[PDB]
Amino acid sequence: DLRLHLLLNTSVTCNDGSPAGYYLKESRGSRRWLLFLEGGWYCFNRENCDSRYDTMRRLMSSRDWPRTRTGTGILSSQPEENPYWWNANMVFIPYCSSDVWSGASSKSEKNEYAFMGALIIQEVVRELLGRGLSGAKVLLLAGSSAGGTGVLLNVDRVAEQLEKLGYPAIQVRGLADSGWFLDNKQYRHCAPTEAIRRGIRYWNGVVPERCRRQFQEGEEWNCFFGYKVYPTLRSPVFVVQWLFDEAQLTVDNVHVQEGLRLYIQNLGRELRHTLKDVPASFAPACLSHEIIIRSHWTDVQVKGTSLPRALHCWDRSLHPLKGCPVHLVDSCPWPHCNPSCPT
Ligand SMILES: O=C(/C=C/C=C/c1ccc2c(c1)OCO2)N1CCCCC1
Ligand SMILES: *[C@@H]1O[C@H](CO)[C@@H](O)[C@H](O)[C@H]1NC(C)=O
Repeated sequence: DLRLHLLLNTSVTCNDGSPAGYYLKESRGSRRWLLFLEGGWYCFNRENCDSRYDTMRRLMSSRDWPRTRTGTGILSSQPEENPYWWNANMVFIPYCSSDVWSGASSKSEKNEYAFMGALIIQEVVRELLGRGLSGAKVLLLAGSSAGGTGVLLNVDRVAEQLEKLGYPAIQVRGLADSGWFLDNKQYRHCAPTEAIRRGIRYWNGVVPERCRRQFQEGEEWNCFFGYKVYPTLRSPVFVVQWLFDEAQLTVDNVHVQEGLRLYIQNLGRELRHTLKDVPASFAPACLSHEIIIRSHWTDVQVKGTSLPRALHCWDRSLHPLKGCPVHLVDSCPWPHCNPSCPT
């Protein structure tokens, strides 16, 4: 089990002003650290954040969090369930800021809610340095769904923070799961581009510096889209993305005749195209919302290679490799054309 620690700097808060936190299981002797960002959509104005507070309060507040959680999938400490990093130090960071991990704004007389996702990540890293992270060789910042987009937004800032604090030997890397979205046309027609544009203003959202300098003021929403922000990043990032992701289809208003068949096939081709120049990637031809912290994450294969194997080959590459591939993108054009897709 992973044990809850609420942040000692109680000014770094969840949406409602309660302290943010992290769950930790230490592994003495290991110099690998895995920090995982939870997902769960977002909210972008007073009215829709008020609704989220009524029926999704654990995503806005720490008041009801449990004292422990069980690590599963890539967060499991059992080699049978996690062939990749079962002996690592494990950290689960709850998503309680509703801002795709981008915010830097406190609750005040002008702000009903605090949006502090970017500061939560920084404060967790700072407090872990005194709990063993100072001795790390690799820090892998991972995350699923909104947490996967959060990895893309924050991995280079973690690297810069550790350099400025005097720890240049820790190698910072990212693993973005299910957070690589397209700003495409909907099948029928608040779209993500508009909702994110409003969210950035409401959250005081921040984006990576090189991407910000390309797109400039008013256009920072572009940096929330993986294919646009990825080429600006300096840290190594492994991208996991279903070709027919259910959250992508939801925002596209897809819930089969010729028009819809062509729409779905074109979506898969577009996603494949955006990954052509991403050297470390795993993209199966499945319709799914399943994520890498699920217990059976080992079961899916692309071209005969599982995700835990691909991640191990990635580790070796950062020391091509015979029989140890890292670029695994399906080419078949319809969901479940890969027989290993989740049931
Ligand atoms: O958190 C999510 C999905 C969140 C999607 C977040 C998101 C959607 C569109 C975007 C974006 C981020 O930036 C670029 O455009 N879940 C979906 C399925 C599993 C439950 C959680
Ligand atoms: C607490 O966090 C806030 C926001 O990141 C920061 O301004 C302040 O310096 C922090 N204080 C300490 C003692 O870490």
